[PDB]
Amino acid sequence: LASGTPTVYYIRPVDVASKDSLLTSASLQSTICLVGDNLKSIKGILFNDQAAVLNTSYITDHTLIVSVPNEIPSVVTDKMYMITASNDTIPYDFQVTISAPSVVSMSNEWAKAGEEVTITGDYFLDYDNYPLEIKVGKDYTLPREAITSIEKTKITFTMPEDMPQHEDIVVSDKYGSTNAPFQYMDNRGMLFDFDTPNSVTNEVLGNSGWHDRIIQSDDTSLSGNYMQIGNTGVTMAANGKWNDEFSFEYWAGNWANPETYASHPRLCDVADFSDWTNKSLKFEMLIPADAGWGAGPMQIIFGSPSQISLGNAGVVDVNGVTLAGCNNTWFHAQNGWGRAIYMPWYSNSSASLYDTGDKWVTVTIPLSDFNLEFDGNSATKSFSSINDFSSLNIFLIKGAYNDKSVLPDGVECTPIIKIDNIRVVPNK
Ligand SMILES: [Mg+2]
Repeated sequence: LASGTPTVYYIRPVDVASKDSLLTSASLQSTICLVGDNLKSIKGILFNDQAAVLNTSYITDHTLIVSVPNEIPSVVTDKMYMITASNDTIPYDFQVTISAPSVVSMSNEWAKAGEEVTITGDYFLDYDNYPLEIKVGKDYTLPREAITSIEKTKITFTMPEDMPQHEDIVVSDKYGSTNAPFQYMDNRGMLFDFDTPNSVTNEVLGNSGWHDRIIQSDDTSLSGNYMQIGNTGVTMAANGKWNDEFSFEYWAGNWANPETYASHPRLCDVADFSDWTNKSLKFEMLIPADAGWGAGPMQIIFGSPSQISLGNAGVVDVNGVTLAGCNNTWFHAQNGWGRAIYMPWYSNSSASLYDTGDKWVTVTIPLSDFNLEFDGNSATKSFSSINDFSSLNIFLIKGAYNDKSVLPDGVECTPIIKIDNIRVVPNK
């Protein structure tokens, strides 16, 4: 309608109670107001390469109100292009604020040199004028040649031989830097690597209960010894029936009276479980392709010395706790006790054989998700103290309280689950 070249003196927000009186940037879908003259000479507006929608009814010759498009720009120039009726382009420098990268998981936090590693998250956006980078520590930057592909949710790279271990990992791009919730060869909050003696009793923790599991190392090892649940040809029923062949048990204590925990210490003394709601249980896991896991949910149960211990019942420890002794009722006592139940073989109301292609993958289970009970219903008693992380059970079983079960059946299988590097780590 109007004539002349549009100008913009400044950009202000559109709502009344705004903190800002002027904007040099704006998020997606943000409604902004241009303050210039001859603004009705504007026929189109593009933010970067994204065209905006102009409502003629709210465009005076001194104010134009437009909302930033929702789509992420593919080529970012930090300019808003105003197009006149004659298709002339008038650029006004203006940045479209995009969320910083979010880092959630790494495929194998213990990946060896040469292995294909994928980092899963969101807002991994790579541009020519501003490349995304992975920085480990303070002096190392991941070479771009190691990176094979970058998608919005996944970054894929080939692990160099010399990436710094046990250091912070930062994913940075044009829109900011964010620390990864993991480290390379992460050993923080280390509980069972089955190789290194623990810091308190100078013992390499392993079996400490009734049903001892395989702990060995061979050509399939990720790092030294691993712990194995199941074996070749050992059948797991589709209904997840009780079978101690799929139970790993570490019970604190070693038949001492009084129980000093001089042997088999409490897990809460081996690693720090304070502020557990902001922490997660992590471990690396291998399931052979020929030994898929398709039935029997994995119940990971932490317990206090009041519930379970390696010894006789009635013994008191150096903490005044009356030990429960050896038992297998504490994790199914119908008392609302919370435990995590991991079941990747159950995907969208249907059960299938889950394996991991004979590779080691890192599994993250936040301690806040230990809120189920043996039957699968929501747990009524949460964690109350760090003392509740003294013993650990890993049991592949579908529980059924009072002949009723909420967890689902699977398919009959012969699963082999190799586990190493059981640790507890901060969520961030
Ligand atoms: Mg190991």
